Amino acid sequence: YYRAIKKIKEAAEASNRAYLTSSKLADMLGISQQSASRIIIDLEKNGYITRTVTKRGQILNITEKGLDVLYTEFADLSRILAIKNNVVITGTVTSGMGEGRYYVARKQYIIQFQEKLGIIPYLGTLNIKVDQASLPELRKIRGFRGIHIEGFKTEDRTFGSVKAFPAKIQNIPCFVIMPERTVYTDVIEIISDKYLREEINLHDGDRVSVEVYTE
Amino acid sequence: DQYYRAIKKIKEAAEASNRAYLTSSKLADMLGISQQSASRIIIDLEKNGYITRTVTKRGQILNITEKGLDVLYTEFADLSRILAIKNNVVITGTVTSGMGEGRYYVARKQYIIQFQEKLGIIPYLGTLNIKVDQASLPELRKIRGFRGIHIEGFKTEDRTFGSVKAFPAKIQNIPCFVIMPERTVYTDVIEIISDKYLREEINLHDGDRVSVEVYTEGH
DNA sequence: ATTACTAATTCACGAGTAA
DNA sequence: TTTACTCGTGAATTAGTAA
Ligand SMILES: Nc1ccn([C@@H]2O[C@H](COP(=O)(O)OP(=O)(O)OP(=O)(O)O)[C@@H](O)[C@H]2O)c(=O)n1
Ligand SMILES: Nc1ccn([C@@H]2O[C@H](COP(=O)(O)OP(=O)(O)OP(=O)(O)O)[C@@H](O)[C@H]2O)c(=O)n1
Ligand code: NA
Ligand code: NA
Repeated sequence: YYRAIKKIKEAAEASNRAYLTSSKLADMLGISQQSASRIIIDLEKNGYITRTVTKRGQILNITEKGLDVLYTEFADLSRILAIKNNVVITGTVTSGMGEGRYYVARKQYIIQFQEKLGIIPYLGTLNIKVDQASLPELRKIRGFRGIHIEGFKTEDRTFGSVKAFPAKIQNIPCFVIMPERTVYTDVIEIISDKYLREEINLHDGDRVSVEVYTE
Repeated sequence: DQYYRAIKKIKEAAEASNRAYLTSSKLADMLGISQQSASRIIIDLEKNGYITRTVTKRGQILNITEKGLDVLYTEFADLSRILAIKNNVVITGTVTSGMGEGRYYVARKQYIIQFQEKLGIIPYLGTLNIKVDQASLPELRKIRGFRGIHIEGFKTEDRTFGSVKAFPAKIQNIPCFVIMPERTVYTDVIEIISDKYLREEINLHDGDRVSVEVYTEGH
């Protein structure tokens, strides 16, 4: 489905919507009209686009899952060709229930954070709600593999594999952690051996910049 | 796209070396296909110039060619363009002298008119040759995947002159352009044009190492 | 115009196997 | 073990249409 999503995004230009016909997509791809029509139907069925289709053609909306196909390909090639592509994300500090402390305190995560990232972290995650204008940079980071943290099973629940990226928030070293199975939210989570709210005097609502190292 | 996927996987296995020791069934496992299909893909990649091989009863040594890498860098450049990810380039290399033929090519009226309209310059008649350092060859390949500024080719009673792509560039803070044929030629020599005579503008001697910044978007 | 169904066709895939 | 051939099968694609 990669080539068709690539061409729909190219047609969508700046935005993530394109007004197209199956014939236009077909000739963009070097395939028959009938195949392009089928490809559009399958992309919608599998959640890569949403669409409105009439006898006047189609409005195709690339979803976050559709875009992730392209950003994942870009990250694959960046990694395989050793092309540097670090990222800056800006967002705002938020608070929650204490979910991050529950996760980070798991013994099976802690051992891996030390073995793979070299830290014993503060038990928690600093949540950052990414600004709308930084969403393309969030999509780019989510494309990359980062440092693999193996998931595990306990008696109460199952914990998925996560990926870690070396990062800096106001020049404080830290790591962005996200599930390897991507879920499209605007919230990123940061761990560090420093308690970041104290280290850099953060409050809910403060805007911060996070540099993320994808290599 | 199946060739793209196979080239990508072979490069993934090869990493920086551009060489991967593989059996066809090992590549098949990597691609999720049959041993036979992978052996057929390997032969077709060879037939089409994407790899060269040493083949024995033990396995294969698969060498990705410049053309094979161009497939991957062209796909990278496509995504960089479509996703609007800024991916300019810094090249290092050494100044060389040639046979003095760049002067002839740049002086073709049909190019000159396009250099003036599209690049805003009447070039000095010649090209500054830079032999790119071995360490900068991956970045040279990155540049070649991008489209640059299209310069249309043309026909005379003599010969055909091929289309050219130009990239805005800077050499030691001097604005210039890198120009290369659109029908990609896998050479380690890049060619710079400018309205300035660069030998005098920045006292360039043969063998001098220089850094060239090449803009693959905008500019 | 279109979309997109069904049927024809083709050509890609992998089984079997020789060397 | 390999590489890599032939060839039967069917999944993928296109053509012919209907709406
Ligand atoms: N390296 C870290 C990790 C966490 N925190 C902060 O420490 C607290 C505890 O983290 P957590 O348990 O994750 O709390 P919340 O983020 O509020 O909860 P949630 O994950 O539910 O959003 C939070 O105030 C969080 O911002 C921090 O300052 N530095
Ligand atoms: N903007 C430019 C263009 C070219 N040159 C120099 O102008 C001379 C003539 O260029 P050219 O005819 O292209 O000669 P070579 O580069 O030596 O020959 P060739 O292109 O065949 O390799 C060369 O010394 C070249 O380095 C320069 O300094 N400034
Ligand atoms: Na948290
Ligand atoms: Na020259």
